[PDB]
This record gives sequence, structure tokens and C-alpha cells, in this order.
Amino acid sequence: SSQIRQNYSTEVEAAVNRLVNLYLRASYTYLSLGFYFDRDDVALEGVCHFFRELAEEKREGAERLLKMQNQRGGRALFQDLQKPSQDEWGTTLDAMKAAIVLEKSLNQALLDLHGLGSAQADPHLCDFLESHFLDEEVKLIKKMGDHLTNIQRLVGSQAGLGEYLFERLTLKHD
Amino acid sequence: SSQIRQNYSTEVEAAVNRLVNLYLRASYTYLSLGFYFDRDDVALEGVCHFFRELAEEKREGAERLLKMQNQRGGRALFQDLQKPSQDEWGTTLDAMKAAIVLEKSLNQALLDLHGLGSAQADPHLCDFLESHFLDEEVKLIKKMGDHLTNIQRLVGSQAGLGEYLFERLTLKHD
Amino acid sequence: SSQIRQNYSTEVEAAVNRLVNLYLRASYTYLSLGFYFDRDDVALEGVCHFFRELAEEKREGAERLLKMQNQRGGRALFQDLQKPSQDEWGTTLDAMKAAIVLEKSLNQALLDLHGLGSAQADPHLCDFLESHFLDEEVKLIKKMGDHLTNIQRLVGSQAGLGEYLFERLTLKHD
Amino acid sequence: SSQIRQNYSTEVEAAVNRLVNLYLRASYTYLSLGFYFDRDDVALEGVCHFFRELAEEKREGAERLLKMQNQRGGRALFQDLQKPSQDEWGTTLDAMKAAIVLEKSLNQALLDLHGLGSAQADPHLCDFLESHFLDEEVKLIKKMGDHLTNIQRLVGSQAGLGEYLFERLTLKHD
Amino acid sequence: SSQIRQNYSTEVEAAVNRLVNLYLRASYTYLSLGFYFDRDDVALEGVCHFFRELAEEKREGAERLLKMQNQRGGRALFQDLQKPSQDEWGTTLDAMKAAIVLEKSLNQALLDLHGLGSAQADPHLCDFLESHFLDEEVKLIKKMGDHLTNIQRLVGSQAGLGEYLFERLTLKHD
Amino acid sequence: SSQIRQNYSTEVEAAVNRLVNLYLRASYTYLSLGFYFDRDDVALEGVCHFFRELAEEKREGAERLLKMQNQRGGRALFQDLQKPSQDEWGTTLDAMKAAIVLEKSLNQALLDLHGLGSAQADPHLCDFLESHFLDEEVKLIKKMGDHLTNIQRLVGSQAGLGEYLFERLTLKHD
Ligand SMILES: [Cl-]
Ligand SMILES: [Cl-]
Ligand SMILES: [Cl-]
Ligand SMILES: [Cl-]
Ligand SMILES: [Cl-]
Ligand SMILES: [Cl-]
Repeated sequence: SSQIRQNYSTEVEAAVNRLVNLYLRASYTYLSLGFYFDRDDVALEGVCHFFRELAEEKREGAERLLKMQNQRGGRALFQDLQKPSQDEWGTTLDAMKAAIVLEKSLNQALLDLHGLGSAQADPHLCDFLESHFLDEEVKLIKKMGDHLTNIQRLVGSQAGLGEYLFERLTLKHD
Repeated sequence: SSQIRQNYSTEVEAAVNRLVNLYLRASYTYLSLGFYFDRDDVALEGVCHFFRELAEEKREGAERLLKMQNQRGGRALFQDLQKPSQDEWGTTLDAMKAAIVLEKSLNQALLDLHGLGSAQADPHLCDFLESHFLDEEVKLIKKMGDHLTNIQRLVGSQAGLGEYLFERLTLKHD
Repeated sequence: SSQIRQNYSTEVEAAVNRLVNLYLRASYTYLSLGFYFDRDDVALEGVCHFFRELAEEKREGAERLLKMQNQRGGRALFQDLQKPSQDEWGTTLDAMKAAIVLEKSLNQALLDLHGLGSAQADPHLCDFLESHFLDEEVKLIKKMGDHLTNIQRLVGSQAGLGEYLFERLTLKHD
Repeated sequence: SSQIRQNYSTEVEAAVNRLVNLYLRASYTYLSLGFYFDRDDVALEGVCHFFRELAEEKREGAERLLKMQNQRGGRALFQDLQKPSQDEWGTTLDAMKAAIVLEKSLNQALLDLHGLGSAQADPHLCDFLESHFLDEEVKLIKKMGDHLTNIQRLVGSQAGLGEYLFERLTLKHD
Repeated sequence: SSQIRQNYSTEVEAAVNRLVNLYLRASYTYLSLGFYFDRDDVALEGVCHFFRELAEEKREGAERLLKMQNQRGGRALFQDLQKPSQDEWGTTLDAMKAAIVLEKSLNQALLDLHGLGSAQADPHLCDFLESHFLDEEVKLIKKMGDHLTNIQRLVGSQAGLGEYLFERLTLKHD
Repeated sequence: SSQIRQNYSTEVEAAVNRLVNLYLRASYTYLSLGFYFDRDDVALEGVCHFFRELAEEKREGAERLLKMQNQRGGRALFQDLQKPSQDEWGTTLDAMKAAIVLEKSLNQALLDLHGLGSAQADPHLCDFLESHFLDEEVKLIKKMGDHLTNIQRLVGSQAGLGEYLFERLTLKHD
């Protein structure tokens, strides 16, 4: 048995490993989104940078989960990582809609794990998610919702113009 | 009787308390405007910041009036504060039109109080309003009129595009 | 429906709007307390500053609640703000007793909302209150209790002397 | 009755006082461990420093609990402090095993108190433990487990050599 | 036998261990005094700080004794630590009277140990106490006597006023 | 057809996408290695850091390949990422042997792609690999070979001692 493990259920341990997989999948999705917007026939630098940043953030979230797994005396177990859902991501609007779908799925997984921890009377797990994940996710979903609204406002009858302007005047670029 | 009060009519004292109520009402209106533009389904940061700044300015004007009330030996009396006139504020154009209506109402209240002070031969009151309120109000109404003209110019046949551009290129944002 | 809202009950949304009203009411109460102690016939600068600071703190708490409402995809709704319970606040002891009553009422509203969030399995709400409100309130009530004890000790048979000394030697002034 | 106490059960108040006793006992245990490794016939400076640091940490945890007791309006009550379980602590391996036993006992007491607070709907207590105790304890137990593994690896057939090397190359010394 | 011990009697070794117990008891007494004055219904910050400082000083004196025990080749032996004599400490005057009683008891224990060392022709022990304990104790008792006189002068017919003033104008606070 | 693509074969484009998969697989392998050495029952910090660094390096190599794919007008295509070959990695010696196997496989894939580029008369591809991959790989394999030799020298009859010493005195740790 583990020399450090205390109040750490096998159910939580397994769910943490699954969440790691979900975060690494999300990271991979964002890597694909980023490089799609770097295509010479797409060429929206700010959009590329937005999603490349998120790929790093999701990687870092998986790493924090893995650190916590070891701090509690659980055992990291890695599974195959499925490829992203699409090879080409459409417009900035299509991409941002796919991103918010993805983030809502991660948020629900966090809420589910928090509920398991609550049920198992695992306050360290619950605190961990509250401190490092739940508000980060709320903030990000709010940002994406703000972006969706602005993108939608800019479609008008001149979609190309709007998509350029959003990239130039809202998103961060060199 | 008051140990300091001199040349300070009961009519002015009452009118100052009413003006405090008007300024705090205005502050509350601007708080509502600000948070409406922060909604994820509205998402115009520069517009939000514009009105949040005005909520602070109107609060500060009420505080200056209350300080003056005490300096003259009058007695602050607070009344209930009515909620703003709307729960949702429409477009940036609708909001800026509502703001200029509100500011003209505050301006007329200032002019009325100045007239009362003149009639009562209360030069300290008249000076106070001239020094800290009348030109501030003229300047703000001119700014709002400038904004209205630019907003109106941008409606064209592409309202969403215009409303984005005004927020991005005229109003202050991060 | 809202594009960002997730795990955010209508009951919590409503209770957040009510709490905003309670905090803005509290802010208004403290504004009145502050200006009462600035009266030339009251003239306790440190007491004035103490309550003016609290008016700002309560305003800021309402603003944080409104920011959170929007981050979750709820809708701010403002109601009329009732005037404070008194026009004149008596002695520093009377005022500090009224303040602790007010703070206990805010604390109970926070605890009630935390309980609703717990019941609704809304950990982001619960975390939010824990992180930004509950300990701030405990700390403030402890400070007020400390002040009450010192004020009470100083009444003796020389109330005016004691009230001066407390203002001069405990409360912050210029 | 207490002027500040609110939502603070007699059960929590008592359990906090018991936990203070447990932390001060732990501090005393670590003081004994530290001075044992400073003996001229033991002479493992890094081990001495490790346990002297923990004696301070446990003292500080008791002080934080006592501060919180007063912030909530409970009453500190002190009991006799039992002497540590041993007068001589054996090898570094024996000592580190005793330390992890002790830390698991403190951790379980924290988890028990968190559970009481949950049952009593005392979110300030629960937050307090989450914010200042639970993760600190997880981190420390993980560190001790890491140390145990390294100590165990170094026993081999040359225990004295291994115990020197661990002290020199893992633990902090002058 | 000990490899370093020289001219260090078993009687001195035992008496040093007893003195450690007395100093740790004193430290614990001062911890209790400090937290009593932090109660919201007592609320004398300067008094709290005075006794919390002494709790640290007495802890440090025990640590210096334990260091010396090991430097001489004696063996630290710890005993149970009795709880302080009171749970509630009365007025600042009551507390300062209890403190000077406690310090006179520590002083007599130091003088007794110095006498034992003299009798045993143990000049290192005698020097140690002279250099690090005897004058520190004389200085502290003189300070406490000075405080008692000032506290007593301030009782008059207005005890609460006097106790506030002493805390504010003699003792160190934030 | 692509507006920028020139002298970029479909065979190279496909092989670049496969190499991206190989590098991301390698990154994932190193993530698993790193977290295995962070286990409380393994606890070799320098070994953990060594492999976590390599996980980042391999991620960065995949990113450089994807950037190049777009610069040439090829299309990134992502595939599922298989999980690492082991869940537990044995000793530092076992791990370093697995790492050099992995690196030789990456090196051969680089050499194969260089050969394809040579055959296709694609000097930009050949230069790219020479400039950013081939020498980096040679250097890393030499480092790993150096480490293997030192690890092997340290096994002796005291494997645990040797594995500690290598981690402490060759690998970088805090
Ligand atoms: Cl798939
Ligand atoms: Cl109304
Ligand atoms: Cl009312
Ligand atoms: Cl015992
Ligand atoms: Cl006793
Ligand atoms: Cl596989």
C-alpha cells in the first residue's frame, strides 16, 4: 500500500486520470486550431495565437492534475489520446463556437469531479479544483462568449471584412 | 441653532439634499448601464468602462455636495433611491441618448439651484456650483454630443460593424 | 438561452441580485454615518473616516457580485434602494452598535447564499463567497467587536472625554 | 453572550481547542526530535534542522488556530501538553517514520474537523482549513514520503554511509 | 560514557532539564495571556503583543538551555507541560502581577541553578547563566515593575479609562 | 491548389505529418517518465526533471515541424496519439535505456525524411532538418550514452546507493 495516501478514493484517482486525458485532448484540439489559422489560405494571426495560448493552458492544467495525483499518492495512468474532431475548422466564428463547446465539456467534467469529491468527503480535492480550475474555466468561458458576440455582430453582409477586423482589433497579434 | 450656519437658507439646504438624491440616482443609472455592456451577449468593453467611470463621477459629485452641506451647517437628509429607468439599455446609441437626457436633467437641476442661490444672495453656493459643477457638466454634455454624432455616422446599413468600430476606435479599452 | 450559463440556478441568480441590493443599502447606511460624524456639532473625524471607508468597501462588494453575475451568465436586476434606518446616529457607541447589527445581517445573507449554493451543487458560487466575502466579514465583525469593547470601557462617568480619546487614539485621522 | 459570535457551534469551538493541543504536542515532539539529532553521539545537522523547522511550523499552526478562535468569538482553552512518545528517536529512518505517523494523525484531525464544520454548515471554518492547513499537510506528507523512499534506498548493506549521505546531499545544512 | 562530557555533573544535567520545563511552562502561560487580551471582549492589543513577545522570549530561553545541554554532553529529557494557572487573566493589572510572580519564580530557579553550579565548581554553567539569563531577567522584572507602577497610578476612580490609556500610550501597538 | 507551395512533394508533406505524430508520442512518453520519477515511492527529483525537460523539447520539435509544414504550403493532419509503452518505468537505468531506444527511433525517422528530401531534390527540407534536428539529436544521444555509462558504473553491489548518487551528483535538482 501507499505510504502517503490518505482519504484518497480509488474513484477520485481514476477520475483524475480521465480528466488528464480530457485536458490533453483539449490541448491537442487547440494545437490543431492554432495551426489551421496559420495556414497561408486562412492567415489570421491573432486567431492562431489565441488558440496556441489555449493549447499551452490546457497542457498546464493536465500537468497540475498529474502533480496533484502524485501528491495524494495516486498513480498516473495514461491512455491513448484521440485526435481532434475536425481537420479544418472553418471560420473564426465556427472555431470559437467549437471552443466554447469544448470548454463547457471540460467545465462539466470539473463539476462532476467536484461532486465526486464532495460525495467522498475529500476536501483537499474539492479545494484543489476550486482554487486552480473552476474560476479559471468560468473566466475563459465568459471571454469566449464575449468574443462570440463581437464576431456575430461583425458578420453583417460583409463577413470577410468583419473577420479581418475582429482579428486585427480584438485579438492580440504582432 | 447651528454654531456655524450663516447666510444659508432652509430652501438651499433642502435643494442641496434633493440634488444629492439626483446625483446618487444618476450614479445608480450609470452602474446599471456599465454592467449591461459587460453582459456576454452585449460585450462592448469600452462602453462598459465609459459608463462605469460616470457612475464614479456622479458618486463623487454627491459626496462633494454632502461635504459642502456640512461646511455650511446644513443637515444631510437622505431619501430612498429609485432604481434606474430601464433594466436593459439597447444599443450604444440608445444608451448614449439616455445618458445625454440624464445629463441635461442634472444640468437643469444645477442651473435651478444656482438661480435659487442667486435669489437668496448666497454667493458661496453660486461659486461652489460654478467652480465644481457647471463647467464639468458642459464639458461632459459636449463629449456625449460628439459621441452621438460619431455613433450616428457609423450606423449606415451595417449597424453591428459600426457599433464595434466605435467601441474599438473611440472608447477606451484594455 | 445564455451562451455561457452553466450550473447557475435561477435561485442563485435572484439571490445574488438581492445581495447586491443589501450591499448597496449598507453602503448608503455607511455614507450617512460618515457624514453625520462630519457635522460641526458632532466633529469626530476618525469616526467619519471609519464609516466612509466602509461605505466604499460595501460598494466594492456589490460591484464584485455584479461582475460575478455577468461571469456566470446571470442578469443583473436593480431595485429601489431604501434610505438608511436613521437620520441621526447618536454617539460613537450607538453608531458602532448599529454597524455590528448591519454587518451581522450581511453575514447571515452571505451564509444563506452559501447554503443555497451548497444545496444547488454550485461550487463556483461557494468558492466565490469563501474567497472574497466570508473571511472579510469575520475580520470586520471582530474589529467592530474590539472597538465596541474599547468604547464601552471609556464611557466611565466621563462620556465626552472617553469618546474624544477613542477617536483620537484608536481611529485613524489626519 | 458573545457580541461577535455567529454560526460558530460549541462543537467546533471545542474541537478547535483540541486541535490546538494536538499541534502544540506535535511541535513539542519535533523539538525533541531536533535536539536528539544535535547530540554529539548522533550529530546529523541536516536532520536536526529538518525537525527544528517542523517544530516552528506546528507552533505557527497552533497560533493560527488560536487567532481564528478569537476571530469567531470562541474561547481558547489550554490543556496540559503531554511529553513526546520517545526520549531517543533511533535512526533517521526511525525518526522519519515516526514523523509521517504523526503527520497522518494531524491530517486525520484536520479532516475530522472539516467534516464537523461541513455537518454544522460552517463554511468559514471549512474555508479556513482548506486555505491554511489541508494542502500544507498534503505537501509535507509527500515530502516525507519522498524522504523515506530515499532513506530506504540508501540503507543497502552500509547503513551508516547511507545515513551520512542522505543528511549531506538531501537535507539542508550549513 | 560520553565522548565530550567533562566537569558536567548529573545534578546540573537534571536541573537544566527541569529549567527547560519551567521555561516552556512560562512560554505557554504567556501564550495564554496573549490570546486572552486578543479576545473581542478584552481587546487590548498592546497587552496582547507584550505577552506574545514574552512567550517567544521564554521559548528561546528553553532552546538556549537545550543547545547548552548538548554542548556539554548532557541528555535532554522532556516532561509533560502543565497548562497555565488560569483560563482568564482579569485586568491588565491582574495579568502584570501574575507575570511578575512568574518571572520571580524563573529568576529564583536561575539563581538556584547558579548556586548548584558554583557548588559543583562548574564555571562554564555559571558563565552561561550570567551571560544569557541573569541580567535579561533583572531587566525584564524592572520593566514589569515600572509597568505595574504606571498601571496602579492610572486606576484612580476611572479604571477603564486608565487601562485604555496605559495600553495606548505605554504599550507598543499598530 | 496552394498559392505558395513550390517544390514540396506530397510524399514529404505526409512524412512530415507522421514525424509530428512521432515527436508528440515521444513527448507523451517523456511526460509519463517524468511523473513516474515524481512518485513518492520512486522519488528521484533529478530524473523527473530530466525527463520533463525532454517532454518539452519533443513538443517543441513537433511545433517546429508544424510551422515548417505551413511555411511550405503543406497541410497539418493530426492522428491519434498512442499511449506510452509502459505505465511503470523501473530503475533510472531501465528508463535511460528506454529513452535511448526512443531517441534512436526518432533519429532514424529524421534520417529517413532527410533521405526522402534528398531523393525529391528538396534542399529546403534537408537544410531544415540539418539546422534544427540532426545535431540536436546527436548531442542528446551522446548525453544519454554518457549517462548510461555512469549509471552502469554505479550499480556495483549497491544499486540503491548508486541510483541515489547519480541523481544527486549528475542530474540537476533543486
Ligand atoms: Cl477519434
Ligand atoms: Cl422607480
Ligand atoms: Cl425605508
Ligand atoms: Cl504522556
Ligand atoms: Cl496543572
Ligand atoms: Cl498503444
